[PDB]
Amino acid sequence: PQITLWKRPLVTIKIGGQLKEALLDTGADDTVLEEMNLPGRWKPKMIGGIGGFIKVRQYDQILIEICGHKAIGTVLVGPTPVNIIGRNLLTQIGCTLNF
Amino acid sequence: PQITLWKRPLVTIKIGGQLKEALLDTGADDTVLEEMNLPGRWKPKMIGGIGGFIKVRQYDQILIEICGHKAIGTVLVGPTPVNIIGRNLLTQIGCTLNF
Ligand SMILES: CCC(CC)CN(C[C@@H](O)[C@H](Cc1ccccc1)NC(=O)O[C@H]1CO[C@H]2OCC[C@H]21)S(=O)(=O)c1ccc([C@H](O)CO)cc1
Repeated sequence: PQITLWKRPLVTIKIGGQLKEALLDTGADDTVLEEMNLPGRWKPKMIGGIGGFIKVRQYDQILIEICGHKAIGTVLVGPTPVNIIGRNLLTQIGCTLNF
Repeated sequence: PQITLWKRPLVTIKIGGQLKEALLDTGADDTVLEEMNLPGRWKPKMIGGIGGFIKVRQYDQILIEICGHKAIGTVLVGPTPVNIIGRNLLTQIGCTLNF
């Protein structure tokens, strides 16, 4: 589909057997999701934006479904105010900017 | 143009007569640029990111050219980690997400 940007580009995603709302964010290299208790091993990481840094947990090879498009990649879990779908997964679903 | 997301969507912008590089950021409501000198008056404003809130200078009705497309809107100036073009201007240049 085509998503205009009058409002936030929020879409439903499926991760860890759960449905969630997340931004399609071309400004994020990686995917950052709100706190959730995923199984498996992880690595600590700190990520910075406006206001400073937050501590997150890096999970690798996580399966996410975005608007029925399947993708698998790194997911960072931490106290983010919004679920953020970054470029590492946007490319996998064939997402582009156009103007 | 059509922009793939295997690299950061960085573009050249023209603001206040000066060229700069900025990131097309669909996850940003607003446009925020690093500290710079801009003509005209401004108002103190607050904006929040992934790591908290910062103080910015709000310039309204500013001429800004993005990858050859002209826009006139609000530009926030403050300690953002990188220059970001937000939806308030992406809409003006007719930018959409497509997959
Ligand atoms: C300048 C920050 C960007 C460029 C460095 C990167 N950011 C993504 C932007 O899209 C954020 C997304 C966001 C939306 C709402 C609340 C919190 C975050 N938008 C945003 O700050 O917009 C400003 C302005 O407009 C206003 O509307 C929204 C809030 C206000 S990030 O989240 O901080 C992030 C950092 C590092 C990674 C690495 O890849 C991981 O390793 C991945 C993501």
